[PDB]
Amino acid sequence: AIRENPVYEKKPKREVKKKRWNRPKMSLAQKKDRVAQKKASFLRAQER
RNA sequence: UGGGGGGGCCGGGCCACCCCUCCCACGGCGCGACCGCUGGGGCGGACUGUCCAGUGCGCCCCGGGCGGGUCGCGCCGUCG
Repeated sequence: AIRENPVYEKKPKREVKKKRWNRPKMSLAQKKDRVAQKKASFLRAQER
């Protein structure tokens, strides 16, 4: 069978629904607000 | 006092006067359109924080602000 028909048949391209499965890279503003929030929470916990 | 010294002879254009009016260049002022950046709302969602709060992202809405580049227009100035 191989020697009588070697040509390849590509699988048809599927339409894409565009779902993201990973996690996007966090931004500078987000991480700076995160560190500010952590600092404030630590100060509040020290206050109590 | 024949010699010597002068005025000249007829048309055209231009700049000077006084006014109108083009196109172009340069500067200023103002108006308008096309572009960049920035504060609010809505929708969807992703995330963060040892109180329920907060932060980006994609779409739309934006009233807009700022600024310079292109084009159009009006006005002012040039022994242009």
